[PDB]
Amino acid sequence: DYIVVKGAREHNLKNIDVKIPRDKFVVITGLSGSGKSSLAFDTIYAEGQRRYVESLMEKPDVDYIDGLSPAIAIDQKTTSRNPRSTVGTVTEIYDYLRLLFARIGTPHCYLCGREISQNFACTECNVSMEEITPRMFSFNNPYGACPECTGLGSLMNIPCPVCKGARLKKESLAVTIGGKNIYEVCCLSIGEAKEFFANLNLTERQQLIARQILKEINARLGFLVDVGLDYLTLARAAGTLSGGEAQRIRLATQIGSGLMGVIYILDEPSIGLHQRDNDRLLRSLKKLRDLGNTLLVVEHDEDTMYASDYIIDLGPGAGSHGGQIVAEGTVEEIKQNPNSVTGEYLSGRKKIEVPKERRKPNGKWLEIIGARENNLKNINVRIPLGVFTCITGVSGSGKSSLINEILYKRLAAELNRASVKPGEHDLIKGIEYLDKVIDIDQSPIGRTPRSNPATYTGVFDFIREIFANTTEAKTRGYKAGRFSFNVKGGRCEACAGDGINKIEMHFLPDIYVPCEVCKGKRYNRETLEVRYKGKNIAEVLDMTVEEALEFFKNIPRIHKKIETLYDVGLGYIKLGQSSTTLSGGEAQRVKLATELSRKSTGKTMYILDEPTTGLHMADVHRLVGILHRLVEAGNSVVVIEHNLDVIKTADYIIDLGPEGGSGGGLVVAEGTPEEVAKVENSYTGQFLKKVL
Amino acid sequence: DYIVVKGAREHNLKNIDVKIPRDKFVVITGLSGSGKSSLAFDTIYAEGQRRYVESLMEKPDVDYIDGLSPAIAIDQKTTSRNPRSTVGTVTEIYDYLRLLFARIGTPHCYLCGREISQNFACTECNVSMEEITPRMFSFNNPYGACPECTGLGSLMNIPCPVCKGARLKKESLAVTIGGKNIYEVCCLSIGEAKEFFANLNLTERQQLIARQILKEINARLGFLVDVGLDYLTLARAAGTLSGGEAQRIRLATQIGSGLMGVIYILDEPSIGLHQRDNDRLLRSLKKLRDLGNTLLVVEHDEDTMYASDYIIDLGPGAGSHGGQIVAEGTVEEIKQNPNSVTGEYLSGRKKIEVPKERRKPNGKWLEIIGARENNLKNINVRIPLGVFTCITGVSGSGKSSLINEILYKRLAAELNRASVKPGEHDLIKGIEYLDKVIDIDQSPIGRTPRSNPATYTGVFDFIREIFANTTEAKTRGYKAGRFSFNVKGGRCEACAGDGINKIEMHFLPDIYVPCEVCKGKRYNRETLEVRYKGKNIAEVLDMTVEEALEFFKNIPRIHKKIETLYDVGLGYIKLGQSSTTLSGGEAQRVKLATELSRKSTGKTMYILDEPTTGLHMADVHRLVGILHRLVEAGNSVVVIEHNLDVIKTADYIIDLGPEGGSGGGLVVAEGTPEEVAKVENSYTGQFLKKVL
Ligand SMILES: [Zn+2]
Ligand SMILES: [Zn+2]
Ligand SMILES: [Zn+2]
Ligand SMILES: [Zn+2]
Ligand SMILES: [Zn+2]
Ligand SMILES: [Zn+2]
Repeated sequence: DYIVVKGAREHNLKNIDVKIPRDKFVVITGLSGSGKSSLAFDTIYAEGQRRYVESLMEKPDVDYIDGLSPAIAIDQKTTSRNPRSTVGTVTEIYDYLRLLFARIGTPHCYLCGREISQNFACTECNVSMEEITPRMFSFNNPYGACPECTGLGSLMNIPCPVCKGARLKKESLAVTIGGKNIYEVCCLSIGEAKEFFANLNLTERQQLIARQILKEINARLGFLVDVGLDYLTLARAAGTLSGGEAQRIRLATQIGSGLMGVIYILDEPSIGLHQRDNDRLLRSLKKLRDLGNTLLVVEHDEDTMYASDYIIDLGPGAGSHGGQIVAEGTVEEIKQNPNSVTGEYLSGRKKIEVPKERRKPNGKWLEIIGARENNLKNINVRIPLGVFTCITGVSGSGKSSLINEILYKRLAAELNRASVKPGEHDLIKGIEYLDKVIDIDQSPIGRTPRSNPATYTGVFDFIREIFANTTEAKTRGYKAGRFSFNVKGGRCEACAGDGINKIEMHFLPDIYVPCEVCKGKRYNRETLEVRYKGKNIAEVLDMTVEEALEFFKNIPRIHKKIETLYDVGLGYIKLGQSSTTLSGGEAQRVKLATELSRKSTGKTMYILDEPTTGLHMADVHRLVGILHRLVEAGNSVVVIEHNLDVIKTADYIIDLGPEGGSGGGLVVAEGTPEEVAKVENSYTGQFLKKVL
Repeated sequence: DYIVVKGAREHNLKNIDVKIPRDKFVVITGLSGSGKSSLAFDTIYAEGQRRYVESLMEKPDVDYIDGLSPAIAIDQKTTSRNPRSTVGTVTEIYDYLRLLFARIGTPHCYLCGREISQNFACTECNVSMEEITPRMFSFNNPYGACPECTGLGSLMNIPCPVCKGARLKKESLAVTIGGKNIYEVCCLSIGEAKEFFANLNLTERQQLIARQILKEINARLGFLVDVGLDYLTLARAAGTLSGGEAQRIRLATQIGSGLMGVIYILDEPSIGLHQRDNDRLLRSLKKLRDLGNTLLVVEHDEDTMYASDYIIDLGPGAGSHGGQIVAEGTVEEIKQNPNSVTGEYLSGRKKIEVPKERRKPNGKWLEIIGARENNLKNINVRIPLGVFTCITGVSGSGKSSLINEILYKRLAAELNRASVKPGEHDLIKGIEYLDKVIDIDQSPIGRTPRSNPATYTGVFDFIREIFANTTEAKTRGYKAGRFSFNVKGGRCEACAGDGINKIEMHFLPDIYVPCEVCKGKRYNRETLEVRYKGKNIAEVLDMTVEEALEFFKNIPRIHKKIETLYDVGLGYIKLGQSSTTLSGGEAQRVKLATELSRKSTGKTMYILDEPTTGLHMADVHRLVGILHRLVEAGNSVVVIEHNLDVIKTADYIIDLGPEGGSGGGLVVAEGTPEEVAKVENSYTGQFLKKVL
């Protein structure tokens, strides 16, 4: 009834031992980069998946793990996959729909529209119809798929002109239940479908024959609604879903499947979700646990902290300062623990203060006219310039589509001379007030070891210049470009400056090993002979930000950029770390530091989509400070956020809704957080009223 | 705490409902073809595997399954796979060996043979050695693999001339523990390795640092010994193992892994195992269950019946007569059940009687001189002709290698003019006494729908002749070849007589559907118009053996072959069933019926390797009767068997041993079962003494 891990040394874990209770709601929390993600995914998930797959992932660095079970990890890693999968097929409701239509589906004629009762054919059009079977309605079999598009619904993309995307031949679409065929039922929203199936009128024989199928369909639709996805349609392709929607769909499917004795590892399931759905998500998590499963949730939400059975805290810091287990126990024990950051923030010792004065617009506005892409109901939006603006709303209200595909693409085309197709809108006025646009996300800053934070921030050029300015370099005639591994002359010839080699085995994938000639230093022996203040290029690159802050104190220009890197909380990282190994948070922080370093002209706009992904409360505090500094520098920041801590500090809030899917697309409230809180018919205002 | 299956209709299951208790030793038994294999593998294993894999097999025909967990199926389906996997890597003992050698391995010089203590290098040969790491001993990484063969140990096959199959560079092989390096340790038998590690002398520091690794290695070797594989070597390639050895190795690995909350489905784990190892196998099964797992064992052994917690019986017959659940409960309840075949055989109501008179050799013998392949110790074996002979012995005693690769290949080369390489032997005398050799196994009788039991037995030609002899065929001028689907003229042109079509989907594997023109009848409309005694070719092919027995009563020649097919217990099968869908038992029975039908010349030899695979007690009784009939016909039958019921009826027994691996390869006892039972130092004799 326990999971015992001894000597976990994956990544930055400091050889820790942990005992995780089984069949409980266990939450792992800590600072970003503290090693919680390593401890969960790289150790427990990897071992649990390997021990099951090998009986039909790399082996983690751990002494032994006991009391393990097969592990399933749910994360935001959606893929396009295939066009043959939709929401209904993924959630396994299309199969039950096919069964129901085979059982009680009313046959019809696709030529005359009459009814066939039983020969099992019409006497008017002389058309013969076989007995109805569940496989007839499937679009993955030759018996039901539309022949032109072989059931795909599109041609490789344009809709199939025959079925108009119904993916089924005209013969199958004639069978209707309650006035709607299978495609028209699949075209309804999930809540609409649940209401439609709830009040269906049936005969005694039909009710007897289709009781179990109706019960299963109702249960699965209820699970989907409870997960917080009552605006989606069953016919929507699974490729077009976002990360959070895909994760919640997978969660609902796992709940509905009924599998038991499995360890579930969840990577922040509450991200991309409005605050009003937290209770529903927590109840769904508890329902999944009640089947006889163990839940490991990597979440930083306060409600998740309060709704958990056991909490494991990692820290105290991040990177080299993390990797330990500072505190563990129930929520009260965590709060009572003096040396826990999570307890410090929960107990109220540290908190984010509501500003007393807020910035005001200076008469410069960016107005969007006739925005009607996706579910936007032809609205006009005014975004003030020079202030911190937050875009809020329920899930599926169209805030993401509006912001991204009507603002970022249009501004990029207008200013950066980009070639992209914006969304359906009339025009935007106020573009002349800006000079450039920048979008910051969690995408990697590079795909090659040649790119590291030192080069990305531009401090490497100054480092090379000061290295070449030394007496030894001047005596030897070395130039500034000599100390760069991207050109021939100073880099190691064997590895071409990469520092690694590729070795191919006969029956194994290519393996990368450190280069033997340069020992991974990526520099020639002659160039490494030059030492500035007792350190060469290799030691300078290996140095962390904290060490480099003290090392380069004398030089002001380098010190400014190093301090900028340190302010975003990247003091634990080293300048020479390859961009391949950086995570999403590290890349985002590097981008933010680069933007802070540049001398802003006061005519730039920054767009961030859920910047508080995988960020602790302290990380959120630091990010809020950084964003406010960027705004005070003279630029404009627009953030799509669901976090109330970030929202309460914004100078302007735009709320979209009032619901999701086709029920949203309108503007509910706008103005300062107090003005939004004054609005009664707004969930964001209702929550802000309590928060303030 | 239960598994509930409702409306299982896979294959021949008659819409049954079953409740399988969880975390118990449950045995599913019944006649061959009764649907037990379907109910287990096609339903429970398929659903359990699908519900786990889809979250990262075809969907069975079942209403719903409740209380499911991820399922792992262990069966005799060994594959060559890759040459990079051995016994040590599969059982995960090589990793612990590498760890132990990194910890306490004594370094050495590969040039002078001195010892290195700490610079960490020798001062004589001036050879530098890095610090010892666990990855250094692995042959799957560039750091330790021999460079010529990249760690494979062979060249694509001949051994690598550099490492001589050690798979490691000469630097790694210098590190020795207790006078043996890693390869020499891996070259020992499992029992030898356990004894070697048990009495290893170590210092206090070494014992402190290597306690856990030694404990784990000892535990895993003990698991391997308990499974009944104490003769194998850790360096043996996993490709060369037999089905039973691979299954038992997988079982030992699963026991050692420690995974819990998994449903294990085993397909007759006791096959290919001597009777003396049944207790060890049962104890291992109980140990695997005690970890918190559910066991579903498809076994026909009496000891397994008596050692189980719950028994599920399927029947009453096979094929169309099976698919139900005749009885269930504990062993005593099964014995008390009047309508259970398993209970009928357990209670002693039905049993196989020991013959009172046994056949005697007629002076004709087949002698093998100088057989020394594999572990055979240059022995001479005399096999009498004209009697029923059984080859018995413990696992790994070399009976299979001897029999197959010294007798079947040699006889095939001598008589059938086959081109194969026999094993290492001097010569065989007595070949002139035989005329032909035949080997009967469970391999399929064909890979195409064109081959069915009717054509295999040769009765289809007679059926076509009598069909063409009818008045309508004579009037229409139809020939005998017209009623054959293998030639043009009578078969359907669309499907070319196959009766199925191939349809390719854009993103799906090829799907086979029945042909629309002929509706799967594989014949032209004009040819189907000819009816003999009110039935055409399609109905004749669709008819089962039982129906055809009464239908063709008037014709004696056809009736003889139909009765021959019926006598092997294939009365439930139909003449038109494609050979692709036949199982191993069905194919073996078809081959036996074909051999019985042929007019034997009295100079034929039949070789069978474990014919009682997947056979119930009644099936074993029928097979014994069939084999005795074949012997009485005038031929010679040689069977490699581990079943005592078959053994006690044989006229001659040859016992090999006395142990497995390098400890066997000799002849222990020979003669009639009583003579063998008289031998004290023979396990087969010891068990036969109690059986008789
Ligand atoms: Zn009609
Ligand atoms: Zn179409
Ligand atoms: Zn190099
Ligand atoms: Zn030496
Ligand atoms: Zn080699
Ligand atoms: Zn055809």
